[PDB]
Amino acid sequence: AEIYNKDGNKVDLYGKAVGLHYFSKGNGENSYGGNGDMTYARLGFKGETQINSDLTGYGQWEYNFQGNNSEGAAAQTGNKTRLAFAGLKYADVGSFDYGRNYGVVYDALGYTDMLPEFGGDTAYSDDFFVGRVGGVATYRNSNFFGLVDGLNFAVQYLGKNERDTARRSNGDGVGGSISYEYEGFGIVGAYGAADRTNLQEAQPLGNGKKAEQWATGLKYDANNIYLAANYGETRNATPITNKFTNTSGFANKTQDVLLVAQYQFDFGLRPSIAYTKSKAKDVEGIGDVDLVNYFEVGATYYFNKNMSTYVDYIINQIDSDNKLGVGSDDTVAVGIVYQF
Amino acid sequence: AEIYNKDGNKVDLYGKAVGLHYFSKGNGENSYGGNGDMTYARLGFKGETQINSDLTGYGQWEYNFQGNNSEGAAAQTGNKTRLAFAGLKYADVGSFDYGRNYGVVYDALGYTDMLPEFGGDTAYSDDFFVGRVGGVATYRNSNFFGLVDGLNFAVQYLGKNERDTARRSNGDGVGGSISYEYEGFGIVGAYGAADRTNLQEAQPLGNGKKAEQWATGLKYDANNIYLAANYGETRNATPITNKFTNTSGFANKTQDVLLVAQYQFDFGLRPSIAYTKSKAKDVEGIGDVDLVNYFEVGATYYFNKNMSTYVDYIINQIDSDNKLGVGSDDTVAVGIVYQF
Amino acid sequence: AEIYNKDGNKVDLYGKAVGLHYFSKGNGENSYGGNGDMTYARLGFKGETQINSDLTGYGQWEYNFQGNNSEGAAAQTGNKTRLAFAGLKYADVGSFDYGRNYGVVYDALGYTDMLPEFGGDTAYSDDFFVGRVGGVATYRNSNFFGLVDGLNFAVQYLGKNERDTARRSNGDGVGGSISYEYEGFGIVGAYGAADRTNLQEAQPLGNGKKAEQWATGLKYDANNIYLAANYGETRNATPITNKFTNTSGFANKTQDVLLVAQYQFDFGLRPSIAYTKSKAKDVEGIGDVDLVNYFEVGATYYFNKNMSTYVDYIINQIDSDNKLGVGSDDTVAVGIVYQF
Repeated sequence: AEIYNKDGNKVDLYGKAVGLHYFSKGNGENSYGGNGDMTYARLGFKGETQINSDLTGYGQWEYNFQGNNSEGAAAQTGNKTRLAFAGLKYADVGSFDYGRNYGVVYDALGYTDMLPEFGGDTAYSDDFFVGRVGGVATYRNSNFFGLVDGLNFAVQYLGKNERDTARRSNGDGVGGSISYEYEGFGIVGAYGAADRTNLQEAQPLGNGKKAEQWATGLKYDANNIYLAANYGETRNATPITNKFTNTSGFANKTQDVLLVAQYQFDFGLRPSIAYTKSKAKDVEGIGDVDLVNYFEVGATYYFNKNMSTYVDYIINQIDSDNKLGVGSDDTVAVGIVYQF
Repeated sequence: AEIYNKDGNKVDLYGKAVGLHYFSKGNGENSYGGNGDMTYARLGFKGETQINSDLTGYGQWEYNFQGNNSEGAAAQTGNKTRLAFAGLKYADVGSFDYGRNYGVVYDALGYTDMLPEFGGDTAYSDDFFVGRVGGVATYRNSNFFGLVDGLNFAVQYLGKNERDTARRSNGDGVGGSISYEYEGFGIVGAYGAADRTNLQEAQPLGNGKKAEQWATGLKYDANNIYLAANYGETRNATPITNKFTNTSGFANKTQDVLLVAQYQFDFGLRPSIAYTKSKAKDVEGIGDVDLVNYFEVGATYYFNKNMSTYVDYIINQIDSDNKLGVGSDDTVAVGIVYQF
Repeated sequence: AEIYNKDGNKVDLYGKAVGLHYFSKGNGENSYGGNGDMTYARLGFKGETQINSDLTGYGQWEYNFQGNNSEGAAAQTGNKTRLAFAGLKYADVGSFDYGRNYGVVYDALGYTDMLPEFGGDTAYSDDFFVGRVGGVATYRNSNFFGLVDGLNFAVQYLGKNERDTARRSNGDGVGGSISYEYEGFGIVGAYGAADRTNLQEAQPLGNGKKAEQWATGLKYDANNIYLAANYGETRNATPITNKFTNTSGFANKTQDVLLVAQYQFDFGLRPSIAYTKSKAKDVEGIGDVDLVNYFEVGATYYFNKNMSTYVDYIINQIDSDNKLGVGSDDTVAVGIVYQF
């Protein structure tokens, strides 16, 4: 909600209180989504000042407050900053911004990252360029310097983040994305590569000195319809865990596919059919094993811009003997959303 | 403070900076309230959109930021989300909401939960239905479908929350409250029962498979006067610790009583006299022992809606040989409040 | 940004998204500032209600959200409340406020605490009176009861805070500051002393029962120029660590000096030259050793009140054999700031 707009500066204060519960069977970790209460809230600000007609500055911070902890010592679990960055936008030369933000390959992966609750499975956090990272400098240009409507690109520089954990670290890397949109059609390509930190290299799973990820995207988004497809591959980047052994590291390679079809009824309903498969190849010891494999069916009802409800059902195709331990049970999720 | 109100949506952004200090003697844990600096702040949002004349959506999130930690590693201590839920309200059919919220038995207990700083001792957090819980679905109806002015009720479904700690877990349970108000008189009844988790059952104190709590309330709240009385009992639900032994668990039974009398002078002052006793019966090993027992005297001066000050004095009646280790010293608390 | 102003109450909701990166060499801890991504955000509220023409109430809370953590388990690192207090201001009698706030000696030290990114090195957090503390009651008077324009003073009472850590605890202490300003000239004196807690006394470095700190300040701040000098000394208060041995405690004495010169071009640029030295004397085992010693050069460009950029360069004078392990490398820091 735009709570401030004066003298060139305009501030948007935003957030949401999401009452959400997941249903599975088990103890719920042969399931996809797990099980039980998963309520949470979000708070953020989006600022934008007009330094002059050509020049704009902006900043953004967004936090996540879990809503299913007790008020004891574990109160904070799951709490974190998703985004925190500032930057400048100059006439048609481009925008530049620095901070904790979405990696460039997410430029592609975001196409199919639209289910009511699940989806976007290959867009992991703190994972080189596919999801939200820390320390990235991102240059983005639109319509090629104002000369070609609809043709955009970006380059992104990723700084080393030697973290406690091999799962959330990264060496320096570079990535870029090119994308073209026209009359409801959108096509994208993204690619980044990086150095892996020493601790990454010590993990029993995956061998290599460099982290690569790329992804392609195609989409039709007009006339209330939304059809979208992503296809991408990664070398030494996706984190995997062998639950039997408890070993962990990165998949040597992954081939990933995501398809999404949605329709927006004018009375509020948005049915969604989606399909996702991601499989790791040449896993030291295991061979070819699926990480993610499912059909998804779901609906969002929008009462208005502020209120909505949804159900998201994962028909999990992962099978039961999965040699990494990936759980095979469906999960259903029901949520009620207030946002401003 | 209502910072946003446009197009059917209205947002209230609220909070308080409470400078507060408690005085006891000791080392301050033969005391009631403990001792020293206890400053804190609160931040929350309350949203409400009008989907149409009969239908309303709403959400709420409220957080607690301790103000007496250092800026080292213990900085976060005491930090948590009190509330986080969203829901819908439909004409006279009722409201429904899901999330982290007040349990139904608090519907009664809130009557006497009005001291300047202390009080509400039996309304514990994460304790089945008496204080704020996680995972509750709550249906509330007012004036019996619009047919009986002043007669209200609610049912509440509580989902299992298998937490790390027996103190903050719960199995599934159900509760309800009925209440009638008329010309300043208010009467209430509340009751919930639940399954106890396995870990609850492993604790050395208390034996049983089910958690019950009920409470009754009576109140006169008109003409600047506030008189209120609560009486309730609980079976296997109230958490107790044996400080000598260090054992812990739930009281087999408790009988609880709370009385409150306050008066609101028109120039700002609100004297408060209150009395509270809560006693656990049949404690494995101990027998009948008081948990809470005191007189309270105190005053709030309201400079206006935004500013106020208060003193709260607990004349602790707990005696010195208390066989559970419950501390017996008075505590005095002085606070200065800014809220918006 | 003033988001609320009605009926005597006015609320300011404020914050900043700071994209910031430090450059050093090493592994970056022979450096001054360390090295890598150091992005963060800040959020706070400042409230003020008018109880009547003479009487005002106010409160403030400000938090710090790190922006360089991953979204794993270390997500919260560096997160804390800087300020949290409430108070009253009465006509010319004075203001009084209680809570987590700046200690009185910071009244002086703030003169030179103006570099773009570094500086204010002797203003430590949770360190008796020089930086932000918890539990202080502060009385401040301006223009001596309205009788002497420009002559101000304050007294401050500091309560014992027995914390886990000797570094962040304190016994009770008292401090005051007197200060005079006139036509761009400002002069200040501040002094506080305190008892040290038992755990403080157990540390291998520093011997004594009392913590003292004082500081003096001189400043010219008019006509776009800013020249400022601080000189202060402390007995048993400044925390020091012997990195070779890993011992830790407080410097027996320190003599501290800080000088700052800045100029504000009307087109936005603010060059800064600064110099800082702080040295501990009579260190059990070491003798006289510098803690802080450097030249600093830097610039801030202000696009407007909301946006700005800066570079801050520390020409570290600490030498390489420093007998406490204090690192000797320069650090450069580049930041981009959005604030509202």
